[PDB]
Amino acid sequence: AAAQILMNMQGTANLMAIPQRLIFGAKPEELGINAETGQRMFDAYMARI
Amino acid sequence: SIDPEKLRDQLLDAFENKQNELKSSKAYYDAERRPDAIGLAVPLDMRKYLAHVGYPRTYVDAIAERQELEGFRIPSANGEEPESGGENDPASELWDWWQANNLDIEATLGHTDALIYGTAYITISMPDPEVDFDVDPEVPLIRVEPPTALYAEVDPRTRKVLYAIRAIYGADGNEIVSATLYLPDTTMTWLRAEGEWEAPTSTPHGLEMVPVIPISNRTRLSDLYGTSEISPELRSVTDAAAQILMNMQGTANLMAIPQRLIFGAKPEELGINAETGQRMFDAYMARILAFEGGEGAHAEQFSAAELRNFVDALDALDRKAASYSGLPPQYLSSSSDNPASAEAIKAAESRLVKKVERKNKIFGGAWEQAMRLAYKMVKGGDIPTEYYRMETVWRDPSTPTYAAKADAAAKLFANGAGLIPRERGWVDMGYTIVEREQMRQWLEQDQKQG
Amino acid sequence: SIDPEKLRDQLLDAFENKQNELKSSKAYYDAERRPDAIGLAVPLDMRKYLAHVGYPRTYVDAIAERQELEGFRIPSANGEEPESGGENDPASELWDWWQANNLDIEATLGHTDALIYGTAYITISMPDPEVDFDVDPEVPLIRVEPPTALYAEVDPRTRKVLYAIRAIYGADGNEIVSATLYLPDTTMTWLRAEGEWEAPTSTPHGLEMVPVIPISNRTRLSDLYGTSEISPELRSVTDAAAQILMNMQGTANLMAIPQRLIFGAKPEELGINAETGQRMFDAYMARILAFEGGEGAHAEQFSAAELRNFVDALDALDRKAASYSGLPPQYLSSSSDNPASAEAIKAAESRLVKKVERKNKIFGGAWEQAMRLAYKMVKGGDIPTEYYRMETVWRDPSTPTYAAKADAAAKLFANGAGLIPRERGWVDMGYTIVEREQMRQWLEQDQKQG
Repeated sequence: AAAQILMNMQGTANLMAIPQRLIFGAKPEELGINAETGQRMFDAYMARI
Repeated sequence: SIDPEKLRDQLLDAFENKQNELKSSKAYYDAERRPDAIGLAVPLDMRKYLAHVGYPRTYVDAIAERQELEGFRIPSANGEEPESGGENDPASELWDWWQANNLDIEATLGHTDALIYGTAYITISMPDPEVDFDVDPEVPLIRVEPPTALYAEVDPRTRKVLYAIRAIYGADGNEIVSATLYLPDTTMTWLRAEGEWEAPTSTPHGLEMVPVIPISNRTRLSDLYGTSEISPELRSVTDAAAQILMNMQGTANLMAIPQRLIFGAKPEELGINAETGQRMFDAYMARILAFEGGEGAHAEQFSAAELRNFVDALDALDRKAASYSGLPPQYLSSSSDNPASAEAIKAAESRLVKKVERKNKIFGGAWEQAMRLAYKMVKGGDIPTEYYRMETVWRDPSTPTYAAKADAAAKLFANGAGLIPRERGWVDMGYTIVEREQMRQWLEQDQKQG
Repeated sequence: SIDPEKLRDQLLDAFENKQNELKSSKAYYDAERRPDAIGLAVPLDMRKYLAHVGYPRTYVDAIAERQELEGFRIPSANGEEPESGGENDPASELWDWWQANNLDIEATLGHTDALIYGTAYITISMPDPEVDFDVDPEVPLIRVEPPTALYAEVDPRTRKVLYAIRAIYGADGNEIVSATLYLPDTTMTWLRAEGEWEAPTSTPHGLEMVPVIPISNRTRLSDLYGTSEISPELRSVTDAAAQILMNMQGTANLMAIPQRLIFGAKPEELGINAETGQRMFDAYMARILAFEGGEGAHAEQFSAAELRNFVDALDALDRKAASYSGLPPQYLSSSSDNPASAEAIKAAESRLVKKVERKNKIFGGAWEQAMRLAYKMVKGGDIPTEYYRMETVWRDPSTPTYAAKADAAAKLFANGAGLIPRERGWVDMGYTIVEREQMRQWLEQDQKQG
């Protein structure tokens, strides 16, 4: 029983212990997604609005 | 009979495949990049920032650190005297060879090799003054070899070694620079190896017995080769804790800060330079930003991640790692409380001290078996039967509590009138075999006075 | 046999190759800038503000400062001097040379470099009155040298040094000013290596051994050459802490305060100067700003980032650095549970104290051999066999607790009617071998007066 709880808890930290961030209404083309890859590079540093 | 040049190659291939198991245990005691430790949430360009964890090293140290040998006890000869002391007793003879070889250094290393890898090898050999020019030439050379250098076939029936090989590498390419075979009645060494072999430098010996004795970390009958002490439970808790550190560190680099956003604003109204996609916000405190209404615009932020939502999981894995190892709770920093009193200390390490008292017996068996062999080497004849009954004497592996030992022992002895003979009090105080053999003189030098 | 001019060039190449490794572990104890320490969330200019973390400095200091040698034991051929007579005995003979060379100063540093880089060397010489001064001409000149200035190759089979080179740089000139090559048959030195490379001064010596011996931090028999005490395990947490600390230090400049916004009127209607994009909000404390507020205007703010999200992660990493190093929990400031009891101190010290006793043994094994070489060099004959049985005596690394030992010792001795001889009372009370042999004189003065 404790083996199962430990394994779920460990897996949760790999997948689910982090908030997941969504944007609605935004057209992928207006956000400038590179359409053959599906990504664009968010430069993350400090307070960039 | 068996071909010794066949045995050379056959055992060398047996050893060289065996080393691959040992690398999987080395990789916990010193922190290599284990593949299972990588925290999966960290993005691929940050996966190089490895988190390392000290549980396996801490556990192997805390056991092998407490162990120390005081001396050898051989039971009394004809008429059964209390000790044969001062008259070159077999206890002081075996302890002389132990001192003269610095085995008080080489054993405390070699026991860690026996814990990490599950085995270590005691080689017993005649001095060769024409080859090693800085040892006492009267004393048998006893030296400890790690399982990354010596290998032995053990007979599963009698548990004697059948034969054993030793090999070593002399170059950065790790080509063998020499190899040595130990056989029931001889040893052979090839002075160069792995192609271009030299002639076998040879030596017969008087024994029926192969001159290598294995220390092995046994924990059951069967299991006879012994095991790493870094058990599968502690391995899995080490790897699980490493993963959670990587995801927690990679969280701090990405999500400890709330990501600020604006919706409904045309970037060209905000004055974004279209080439860079950027505008230089003026950053100083208490600036108020002004915006035009745009679409009917508004601001919003993604939250930070709560970093402590990993920390209140690591605070579980420390308590697991404590319970699966039996360290005192404070060694893995798993308590706000700490031992206030002598009895709280004696209770808190009650697991670890018995783990160590168990290891003292299991390695004691190998050190007796080594010294009985060293006697047959140097004294040449068959062994006198009291040696089959010898015992290693180890330190008390607990933390010393001298004030609570002293006002107990003094109260038992009560100036000779009390419950114990004088020199039982000396061994309750933990004075070693040598310390007690010395105090007979100082006591006599005080007994001259009045 | 071997070309000495060749061997000098060859060993300078081998010596420089070692510095490429040592530059990586130096950088943790000196806390130079490291690639892994930079806080990734901090912008490309603010990455100048490094955040050096002191765990390696702390952990090596807290070992190297506990260590102290206090004498030598040489178990005599049995007689009226079992260990000493008080003058003209082997124990005094070595302690004279230890004092005359100030090795109490030098070897305290030598252990530090040996823990940082993983090894350091003892070089033993006769003094030359044509070259060296302020040393007693009849004692052997003993120096300890770090691996940043000396390299020694080991025969892997015998585990003894084959040859070694001391390489001295011209300080800021970044060039070798002199080099000295030690052989089993001789030393040899090329007194200048800047401008023209000068001819060698040889000096023969009577030993079979080469006159250098390594101190090594060898934790385990498989570590055939010494290894740094600043383990990969502790390096990872040192660098991980620096990232968290630097991400906090960036956040405390940009993000610790809310950012205020207004979404209503156009800049010209807000009275903003159109050229500069600013107005002087005359913000003395009580004043109310008023706005015409067209098209359903509103004001709002992005939150401050909660800096305690990073503090929770620094507290977690401090609990880890305590657990890996085995320092007392107070030395990391990791928890406030100050051990306010005589026995609770022994508990909190227990793992650091015991670790230091193992470093004392492993370095004591080298300091024995340095004195065996020094005696063999000075007296010329092969050494009396009791020097192969020598033992270094080290000061107890536990914090004094003088009053707890004091009551205990007096309770045991009981004005001479007690359990132990007076002399053992002094040993357990922790006075050094020099204090013991000095204190005997005052006891004779007191008894002679009555």
